[PDB]
Amino acid sequence: WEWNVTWNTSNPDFTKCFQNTVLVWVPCSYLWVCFPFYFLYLSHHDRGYIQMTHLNKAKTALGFLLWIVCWADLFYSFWLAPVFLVSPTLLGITMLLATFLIQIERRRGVQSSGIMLTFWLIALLCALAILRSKIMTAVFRDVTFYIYFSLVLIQLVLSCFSDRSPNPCPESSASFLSRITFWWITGMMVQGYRQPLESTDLWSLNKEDTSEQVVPVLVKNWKKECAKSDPSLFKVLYKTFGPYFLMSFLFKAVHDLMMFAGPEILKLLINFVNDKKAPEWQGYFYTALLFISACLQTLVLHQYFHICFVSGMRIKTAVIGAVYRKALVITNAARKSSTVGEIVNLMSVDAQRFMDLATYINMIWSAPLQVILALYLLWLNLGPSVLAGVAVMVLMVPLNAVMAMKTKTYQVAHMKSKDNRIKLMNEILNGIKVLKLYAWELAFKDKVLAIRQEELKVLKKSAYLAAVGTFTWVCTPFLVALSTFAVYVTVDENNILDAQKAFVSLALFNILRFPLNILPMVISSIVQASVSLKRLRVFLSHEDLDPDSIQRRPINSITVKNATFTWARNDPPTLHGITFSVPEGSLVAVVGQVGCGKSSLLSALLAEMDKVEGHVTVKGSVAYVPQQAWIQNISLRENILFGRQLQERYYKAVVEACALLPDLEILPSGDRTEIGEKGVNLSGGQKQRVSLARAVYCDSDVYLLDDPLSAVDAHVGKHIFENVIGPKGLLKNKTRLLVTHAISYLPQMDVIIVMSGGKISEMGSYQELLARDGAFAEFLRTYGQVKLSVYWDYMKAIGLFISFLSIFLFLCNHVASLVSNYWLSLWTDDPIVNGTQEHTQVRLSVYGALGISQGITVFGYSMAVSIGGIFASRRLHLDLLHNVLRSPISFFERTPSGNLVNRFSKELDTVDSMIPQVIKMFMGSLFNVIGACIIILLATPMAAVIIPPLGLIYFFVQRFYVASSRQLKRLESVSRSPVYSHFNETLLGVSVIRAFEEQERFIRQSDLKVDENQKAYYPSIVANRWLAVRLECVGNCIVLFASLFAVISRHSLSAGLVGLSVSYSLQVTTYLNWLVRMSSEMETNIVAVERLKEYSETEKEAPWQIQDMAPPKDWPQVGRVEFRDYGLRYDLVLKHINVTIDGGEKVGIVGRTGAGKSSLTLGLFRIKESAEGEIIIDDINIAKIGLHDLRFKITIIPQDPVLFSGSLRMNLDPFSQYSDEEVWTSLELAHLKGFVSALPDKLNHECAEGGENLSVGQRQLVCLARALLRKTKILVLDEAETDDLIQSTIRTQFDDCTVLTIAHRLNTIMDYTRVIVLDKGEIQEWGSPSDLL
Ligand SMILES: COc1ccc(CCN(C)CCC[C@@](C#N)(c2ccc(OC)c(OC)c2)C(C)C)cc1OC
Ligand SMILES: N[C@@H](CCC(=O)N[C@@H](CS)C(=O)NCC(=O)O)C(=O)O
Repeated sequence: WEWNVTWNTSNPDFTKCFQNTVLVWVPCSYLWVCFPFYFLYLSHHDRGYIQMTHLNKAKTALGFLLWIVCWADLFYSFWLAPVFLVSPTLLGITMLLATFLIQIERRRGVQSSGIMLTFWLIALLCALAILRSKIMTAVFRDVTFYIYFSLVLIQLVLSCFSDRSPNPCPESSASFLSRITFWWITGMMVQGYRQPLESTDLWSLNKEDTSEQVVPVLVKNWKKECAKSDPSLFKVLYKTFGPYFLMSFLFKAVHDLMMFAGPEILKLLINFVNDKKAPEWQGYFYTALLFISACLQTLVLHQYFHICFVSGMRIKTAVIGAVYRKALVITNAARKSSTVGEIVNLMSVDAQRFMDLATYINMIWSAPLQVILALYLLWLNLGPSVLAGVAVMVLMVPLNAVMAMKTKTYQVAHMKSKDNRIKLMNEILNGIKVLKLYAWELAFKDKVLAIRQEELKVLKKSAYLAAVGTFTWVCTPFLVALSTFAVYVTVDENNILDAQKAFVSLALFNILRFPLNILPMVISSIVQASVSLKRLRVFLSHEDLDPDSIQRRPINSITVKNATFTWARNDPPTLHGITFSVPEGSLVAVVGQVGCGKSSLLSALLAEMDKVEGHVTVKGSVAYVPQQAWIQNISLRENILFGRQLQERYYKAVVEACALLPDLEILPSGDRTEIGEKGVNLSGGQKQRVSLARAVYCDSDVYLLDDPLSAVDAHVGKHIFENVIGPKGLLKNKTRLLVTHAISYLPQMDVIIVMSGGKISEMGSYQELLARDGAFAEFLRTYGQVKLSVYWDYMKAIGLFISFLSIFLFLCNHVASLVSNYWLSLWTDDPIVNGTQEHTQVRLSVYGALGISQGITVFGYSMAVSIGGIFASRRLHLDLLHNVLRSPISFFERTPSGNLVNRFSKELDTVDSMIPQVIKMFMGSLFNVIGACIIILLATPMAAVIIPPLGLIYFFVQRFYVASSRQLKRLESVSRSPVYSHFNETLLGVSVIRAFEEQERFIRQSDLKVDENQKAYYPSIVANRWLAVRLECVGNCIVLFASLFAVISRHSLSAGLVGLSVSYSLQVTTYLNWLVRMSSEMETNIVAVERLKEYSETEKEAPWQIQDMAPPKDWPQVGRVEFRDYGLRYDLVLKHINVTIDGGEKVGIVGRTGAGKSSLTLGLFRIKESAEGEIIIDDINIAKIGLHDLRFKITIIPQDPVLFSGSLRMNLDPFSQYSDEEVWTSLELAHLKGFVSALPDKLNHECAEGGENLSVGQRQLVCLARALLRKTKILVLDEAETDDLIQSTIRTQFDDCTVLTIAHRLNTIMDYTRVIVLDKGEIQEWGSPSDLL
């Protein structure tokens, strides 16, 4: 080895000894160090054995022949040089290890082989080097090498094909090349462009990713760790997911080391360029090396991502699964400790935090390592001056720190300021009819605007924080570079800033940019994950229930002796010393007062109570009808079935026996209707009916009916007891325990267990208990792509001047950056007078001025983008609110309130917060790519020949990502929420799930939900890997071509130009894929603006204020109403209505269900436009008057008064127009003075959502107080305990005003003269009640 023939000549030939020693030791050596390690994977991971195929044999036979050929050399050598003995034998032995390895890989089920691929690639390269040397030298031993090389090449080609297997995910059967390049998703991508992606096209999860495989291992590990007893969830997580984290650590270390090869090869290239008389091949070598290294880096890095992402995926699944399982075992006290919302948060935000932390968790050690290595390299280049740059990095430690903290604070406040608003919006939509009737649209618009501006103040304050953060991501490279260069050129004048010591350092600064700024974000995520992990450990350490506590003996039916139960370990017993024996097929009624311990008995028989002592021996399956009915959001049929085979005869015998036939009839789809909170709401009695029907269908032997007939009416209850619970019903032979407080069915009960204060008190049969005359007698005596129009709409909303100013400013940003780097290039070309440069001070001052301009410009650009973001959020929210409030009630009843809450919450969150960040990051990446291309073209114009093809590839890749990822990011969004919804419903009915022993069914359903979510999410991140590989293969191609065209034109190119072009090419690699990632996020985000602007063109109400034909101040002079041929369209509910209600004449409206009674009120307030009618009050037409005017001059007391959150005064007078004396007088006149004076807050009593704290009677009287305070001559009443009071009050002082009354009760209407009867919209009778009879 000497430089004359290897380095300093125009023919870069390796020496003969080097060829025969190191080039052969490299590949053989690779297999020798990997072989042992590879048994670990081959053994721990198995998939069966592959069959006997031609490919596998072809590879094995060539391995045998290759070994022979290599040993044939030893034979000829045996037939002087020491290397002619050891090298052939070593090659033969490693070759014998290669063929044995494909053999064992066949045995262990490895279709492709990465180890048997990289090894052949390394051998091929070594053979290629020797080959070129041997063909340049020119029979005896050469022909053996040609045979060796041809066999190695054919072996390498064979090793690429994937063997036979021993919508499945293609990753399982993908080859090594397809796995590293992520080609197995490519087809999906093109599919995602050709046709829309549904959940049916998503591949089945890998077996190792399915919930039923990951959750168990975590469950067993956690049980083992908690059995060893303080529990540590971190150790459990480590023990479960260690291999993935270690693999990610290895890949991140490799990437860390390989990303700094770029600057070293750039330094070598700059030395090559500035030094002429150097062999040209050295140049083309360096570029090639750089490209190769870069390629390797990206591959490694993306593998490092995949594992991490996969790991996070698995972790999320495990956590969710574990939580679900823990939800089914925890005692009642433990669930009372943490609210249902907090457990759902454990499922959602903690798991999401873990999965999104796993992406950058490894930077907690990579970033310090990257920083230390980069500082070492800079110290090699610059010297001690690098310390100054370190100072800037140190100066970036606190700022980022406080920045992070401040952001969190703002975010938290933002969250709060949003939640209230959403709650208020939830009150506006649920109660919009009342607001329209009372014309309170403007008041609640003002309230929502106030809360929104409170949120916008926090958003504006966080705009500055985000601008500071953007600055620390754009000027961190220059902030370090300017300091280091200034110190370097100032401390000693002999320090020359050549291209090697400037642009290599600049590339190092660009590298240092990421780790420095991501370390604070990683720390913040680690703290936010520490709190979530503490919550997860708190939940998973909660006490477990003992099914053993209750003896569940398969088929004296229920046995309890001396059993005392508790609701908590330290709380006193609720059931003291209970004993009773319920025989098989007997009806037992629990009897007591409120708080006696009746429901506690049924809870204790289900192992829900904490048994401090006793013995319970419930025999056979138990069907529980809880007091609070638990309804699944599935259809009513599946609610009754409860995951059981449908039997048409048994189902149709159960449904009517519960008297569910009328309920089925009223419901739209029958029994297929979607009952539950999300679907159609059901009355309490109907919910009890569904619960009882589910229990009866379940066909258990023991039934625990905790007050099944509380909410059903007396006739319905008696019918139910006759056909279901009674001795002649459906459950005649079933052991039925019924908790009741109704005597009507007591004599039919076989055994009555009457108790008092949680103690058995003389149980017995009804007649015997009555004869005894004791406790029971006492008890009885008790009583496509988004269009550019939406982008332009956001541009208009963001502020046209703001948008164009931001574009111009950030153009100045990138122009300043490019000019600063070109100025540095000119500075590096400066001649050196003696040991000093010509003009260093001037160039340094210009560099600093350009950089300070760039810093203030990025500050201003981020500031302006965020300011425009808050501007657009304000305008879009205001327009959405105005459109929603001005829209008719028909729109509200048509569109589900879920979509309106979606608009007001998630679209607003996307528009106001993350759209501006997406815009900033996308613009930055796009112009970084543009500037890199501009610099490459300026340095090497010929490189334009690479612009089309690569660009074409980019375009193609972009398309195949943008069309596909969105579809995968939509299917994720629709699949994540069901997982928590299911959990929430499970959390609500844990007792029902336990009682019916259907825990495994719900566990499997949760597994399926999480599996669907992961089937949506895994392609989402694999698509990111695929796009990143594709585009960092283009940016690597950009690096190679810029480097190659700089080497080709090295004579006309200065070293500074080469360094500048190569550094910008290095950074465009990272910037290019993020450009497309951001573009996809922008496309997904602008659909939010589209959704916000949807109701802007829908049909709106008539104008609230006309102001051309406004009525006088006293519009209802006497209150003379005249329906002149009124016809309401919603074929005609109201038709042929010609009636006249005189001023101050009491008139009521009577009719059956389906008549136009209520619709008539909607005619008065113009809720629905008159299809044909001329309602005129006094001498003024209603249709001509603006809505607000008439809605203010007419008052309505609806069926259910809607009390809004806030003070009572804001309920009575939202506008605060009426004085306090008027409010007090109206409240006194509403029989409410005594109560309203009782609240400590006086008139400012904070009533909750819907007035839950207030009683129904009080809310009704508050609505009456509203009507009385309005002091209008026309009043409408909608009648359904306090009836005597409200009727008297409406008959007390409103005799002066004209009152219409729609009452379902004839008793009240009889008092009112001039009754109007509506049969089917027609006026059946028009006259006084005296003429009625
Ligand atoms: C590409 O230019 C920019 C990059 C980042 C920023 C700051 C935006 N901040 C929210 C920080 C983003 C941080 C981050 C993300 N997401 C990021 C995005 C894009 C990046 O450049 C390709 C990046 O590397 C510098 C980091 C990390 C966490 C992956 C502004 C930029 O320009 C205005
Ligand atoms: N050179 C950086 C690259 C890290 C990187 O790619 N950053 C962002 C994108 S520029 C990322 O992690 N991407 C996550 C994703 O795939 O969504 C390093 O030090 O790892």
